Amino acid sequence: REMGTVELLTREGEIDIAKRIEDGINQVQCSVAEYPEAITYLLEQYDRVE
DNA sequence: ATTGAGGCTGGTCATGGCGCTCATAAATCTGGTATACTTACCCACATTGGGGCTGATTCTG
Repeated sequence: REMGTVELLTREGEIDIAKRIEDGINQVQCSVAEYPEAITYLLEQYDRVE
């Protein structure tokens, strides 16, 4: 019953949801790249690798 | 009742198979990713409790 309360998608809905996911991921990526501590941790990890 | 020897009490010198410990290594055990399209399973009794009536005392239009 709980599963059938919802209706399946189509190709257009799948494309729209994928686009929304990509947009959210891009926004999160921009927000986390806008900080310098990310670059600091990247450099520290690269130094540890080297 | 002594002093002359055997049997038996003290320690020598390694000795030798056994057991714990180190290290190698291939077999065994774990985590991980696959892109034509696949969308709702398969007997008979006795007792107590819950729900729908059934009046029967209280109030009503």
